[PDB]
Amino acid sequence: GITGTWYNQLGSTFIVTAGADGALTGTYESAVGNAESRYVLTGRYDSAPATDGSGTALGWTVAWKNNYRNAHSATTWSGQYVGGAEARINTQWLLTSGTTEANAWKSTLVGHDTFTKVKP
Amino acid sequence: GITGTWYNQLGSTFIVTAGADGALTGTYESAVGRYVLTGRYDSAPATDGSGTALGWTVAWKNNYRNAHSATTWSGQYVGGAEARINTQWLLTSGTTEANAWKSTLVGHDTFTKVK
Amino acid sequence: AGITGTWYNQLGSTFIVTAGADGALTGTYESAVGNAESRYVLTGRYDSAPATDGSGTALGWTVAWKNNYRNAHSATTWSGQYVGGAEARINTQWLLTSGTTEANAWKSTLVGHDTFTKVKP
Amino acid sequence: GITGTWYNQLGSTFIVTAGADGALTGTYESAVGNAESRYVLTGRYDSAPATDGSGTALGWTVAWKNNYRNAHSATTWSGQYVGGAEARINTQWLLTSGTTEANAWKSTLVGHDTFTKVK
Ligand SMILES: COC(=O)c1cccc(-c2cc3c(=O)[nH]ccc3o2)c1
Ligand SMILES: COC(=O)c1cccc(-c2cc3c(=O)[nH]ccc3o2)c1
Ligand SMILES: COC(=O)c1cccc(-c2cc3c(=O)[nH]ccc3o2)c1
Ligand SMILES: COC(=O)c1cccc(-c2cc3c(=O)[nH]ccc3o2)c1
Repeated sequence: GITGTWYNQLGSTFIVTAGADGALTGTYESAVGNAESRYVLTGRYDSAPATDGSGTALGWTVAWKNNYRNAHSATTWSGQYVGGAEARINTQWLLTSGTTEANAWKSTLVGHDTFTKVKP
Repeated sequence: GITGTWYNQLGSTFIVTAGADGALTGTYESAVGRYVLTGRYDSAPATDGSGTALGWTVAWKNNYRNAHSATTWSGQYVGGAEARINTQWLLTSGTTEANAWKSTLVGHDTFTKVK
Repeated sequence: AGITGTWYNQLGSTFIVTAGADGALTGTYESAVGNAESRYVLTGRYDSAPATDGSGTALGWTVAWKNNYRNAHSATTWSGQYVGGAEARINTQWLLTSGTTEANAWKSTLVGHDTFTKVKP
Repeated sequence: GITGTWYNQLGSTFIVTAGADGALTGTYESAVGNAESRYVLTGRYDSAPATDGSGTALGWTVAWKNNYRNAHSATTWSGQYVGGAEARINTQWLLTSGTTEANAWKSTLVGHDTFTKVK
């Protein structure tokens, strides 16, 4: 299922546990950006997905502060887990930096990450 | 300034505690479409007038309903006399692969401390 | 009344547009933000026969941020709908992609939302 | 290197012309290419891109109305062209439907498309 170690297409490492209560907890390590070492993540997932072949909806957040760096920013990933022979988590993400009001129009980056259990 | 009750432009209510460790926890009640929410925020933001970056997730399942979907809000808290949490959001539904191209809605919500 | 006219967004940008009978949007865009100066060409499309059930009119347009004065090596697309009424409005979300190397492509695209009115706020 | 026919990951086709002035014009259609599936597209691209290895920024719009059907919606693609033997147009898109105000919160889908010169 969702619990395990995942890697995105750029080599980031997503170590997650899906708890009985719909909780996602774990750590995220980024290969890009103002990042170093592991960061805390928390999120939620549908603990009772449909039984018609649909994926499992989920999302999580990382605030880019730890004991070694603070980028004053946070990313959220929204997506779905798709089980099968090669399990996959397909996501789109929003990355918001803290800004002044005058710069808020350019505060948010958008992209897409796909995660598998094998390094790219 | 984050802990407390917040209201968006469409009648939803966002009840949150900002923990000392960077955790966001609380409940969300929606007027469109109570649920658990969790997320994270920058616990040491800049002190130069910049906002505080944050994000959170709600999976739309509780003891009464299940929409097989989840929303993430990404944004910043801005303090002052008219404090705001300004966000953009992504809402992904569980779909088949053939319907995955239309699985994700995008929008924006502004939250205030007064209805 | 209609899409054709001069519009302003919440940040002071000026959107001068003509909606042709064939579904074409043409005109100029002037930005109050970013690496921008003077007017830029825009082109886009809109639904020339919208639903009659109270729904808005879908549309979209693109500006590449190159003119005779500057070139930011970037382009914005706005996707949204025109809502008629006593205070006509075009509500949009936008994507702004800059030309980047492959190593920087992950951070090439900004996202936001602009609301346009025929009265300057 | 933009002018020509491009194919996305899900069986859609477009034939675009990139004009000297920055114009994108053409037709967006399905894999089969029957008339009911063809729509006008228009957009813009950076006609003087950087020469440091960066991609070429561009965008375009299709409103989903033709002489045969009307979905009351429009998609914009925003992205960059990357040349070479394995040329690509890498995009993210927004698809907005005309809605009432009460339904406007759910009017916009988001996704991503990658286009190649080979099916
Ligand atoms: C402005 O960006 C930053 O301040 C920053 C700092 C550290 C890491 C990241 C990062 C990693 C990552 C990823 O793996 N997938 C999607 C987004 C994303 O963003 C961003
Ligand atoms: C398939 O189910 C849904 O799409 C669904 C179900 C229940 C609630 C929501 C909901 C509430 C809400 C909000 O307040 N702000 C931004 C997004 C958003 O989405 C969505
Ligand atoms: C990275 O950004 C740029 O290179 C750049 C250059 C010139 C103008 C803009 C600009 C103006 C504008 C607007 O009015 N609404 C939404 C987006 C937006 O973007 C962006
Ligand atoms: C179903 O209702 C719609 O709004 C509609 C109708 C027809 C075609 C499309 C279409 C094709 C296409 C594509 O190739 N890439 C990204 C988006 C996208 O959207 C959407």
